[PDB]
Amino acid sequence: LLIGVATSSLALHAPSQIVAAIKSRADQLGASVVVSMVERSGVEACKAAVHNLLAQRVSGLIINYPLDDQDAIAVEAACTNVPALFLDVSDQTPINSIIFSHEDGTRLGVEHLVALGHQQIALLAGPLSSVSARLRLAGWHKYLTRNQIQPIAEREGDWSAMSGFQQTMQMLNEGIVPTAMLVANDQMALGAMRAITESGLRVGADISVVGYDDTEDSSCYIPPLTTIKQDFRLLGQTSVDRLLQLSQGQAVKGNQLLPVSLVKRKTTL
Amino acid sequence: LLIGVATSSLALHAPSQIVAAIKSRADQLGASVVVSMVERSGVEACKAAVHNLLAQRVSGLIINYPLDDQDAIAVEAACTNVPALFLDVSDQTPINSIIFSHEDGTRLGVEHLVALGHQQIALLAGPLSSVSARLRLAGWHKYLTRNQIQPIAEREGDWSAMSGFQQTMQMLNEGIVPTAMLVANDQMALGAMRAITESGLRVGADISVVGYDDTEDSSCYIPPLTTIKQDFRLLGQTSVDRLLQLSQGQAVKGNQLLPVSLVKRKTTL
Ligand SMILES: CC(C)S[C@@H]1O[C@H](CO)[C@H](O)[C@H](O)[C@H]1O
Ligand SMILES: CC(C)S[C@@H]1O[C@H](CO)[C@H](O)[C@H](O)[C@H]1O
Repeated sequence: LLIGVATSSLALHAPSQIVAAIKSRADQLGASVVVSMVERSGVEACKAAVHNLLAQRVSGLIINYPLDDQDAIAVEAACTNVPALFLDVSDQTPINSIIFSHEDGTRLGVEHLVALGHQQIALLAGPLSSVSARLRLAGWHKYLTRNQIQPIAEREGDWSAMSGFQQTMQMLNEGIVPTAMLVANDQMALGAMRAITESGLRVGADISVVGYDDTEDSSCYIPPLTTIKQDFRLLGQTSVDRLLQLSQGQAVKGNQLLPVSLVKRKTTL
Repeated sequence: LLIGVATSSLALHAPSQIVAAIKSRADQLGASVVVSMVERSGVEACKAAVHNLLAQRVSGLIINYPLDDQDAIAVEAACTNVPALFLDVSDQTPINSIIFSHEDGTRLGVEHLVALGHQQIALLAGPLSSVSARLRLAGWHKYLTRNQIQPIAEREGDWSAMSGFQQTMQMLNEGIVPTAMLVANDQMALGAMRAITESGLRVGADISVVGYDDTEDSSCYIPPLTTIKQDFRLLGQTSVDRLLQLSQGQAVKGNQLLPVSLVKRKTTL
């Protein structure tokens, strides 16, 4: 009944929604939630957060923070026996984890653009320090290669809208104009959509955009953003229930994958 | 040492940025931060959070949660002997508080639009359960009335983009068509800008928009959003500094007003 959440920056909209979805499940169950924010990137920042949560005697940890394989294991060891569930890891890491299907996410975005007839596709990845950014990049490569398509550009942002603006602007100023972009989050897609629009092009007709997350604002971007919905409500419910199953010792104990879906809006065409 | 933050929903961009700005400054000083999220709405929810935080034995409280005068006073009494700082209150309450100048935010928005020759001004307020949304509405009224202008419409959203979209579409479908709108946050302004655009009109030239907060995304809206910037970095730094001063026994004891500024971008003309 006291869950600690260690989270990547709350300035990013997906972690804030996840935190809210966690609380909201914990509220149903009578559980309290404490949140500690991880001080930029690395296993040492994440361990720091974990100790600060254990410093208030949480009975369970939800770690929503990107950890490379060995890092996740270092972090799991430091959770010293207190139930810990990881939310931003590869499904290959031998720890308790609930992740969204990157295979599906990436397949859907790729297959959607392929069905729409795009052949000039650019990739705007998240920062490759993030395991989840890398999984989505890898997935786009997998499905594009299956489709016998190579991206015409692939860039890397930092998940923020401005990084999406800068990367898309620099891609465009290089003379590289895809007819569609697969973007690794909705915040970066917002930025890319601004780059596109300010370059005198129409989002959708000239450069379609597929985002990732369906974070809350996305239905009201201009135009509303076609995207890979990851249900953070489901993530919150699921992880809280699982955490509590763990602290009562009769839980599933590796990875679970949650499904995702494609929300068709107005930025594809 | 250990800063407990009680915060309204982190799913809204401004409380997230404020929480990130708090951590930022506390990281500079060596302090830890834990965050309790406040459940739904009202003083009883906020009091629980404060008691969650007290039970973690935090050495200092930052309450970023909208509290009308008497609810604020009730919450402050609930803080026991632990230094508490309120960020979402009016400056009339005899508690420790650091708030942005709503007088200046509203004046700035109103004067900017009047200065631009606008006479048909619609107001999109935050939810009126929020003391700060009421303070902004009140300031808009004050400065419009000074200018002997009556708003041609006034509506209420819930701080989300979609509320901004729903309210502005409802407005325009009623045949109420302003030449400018003062919106109580950037998220709703995003929705308002979507509504205006999808109604066949040009944000800026047809219907100018002023948002509120300068939250991170807004430099990337389409077109980028003219807004009342509230420096959450500043808020973070000032509130952590003042909390640790108070922690000792040597700080300013009442309200501090932080300045705000008008950031002119592309949504006014
Ligand atoms: C549970 C995560 C893989 S979701 C991941 O979180 C990131 C922050 O690390 C960014 O917010 C991305 O937009 C989001 O998809
Ligand atoms: C310090 C706060 C009054 S800023 C306030 O927070 C609100 C949520 O309570 C919304 O996020 C608004 O956009 C923001 O201006």
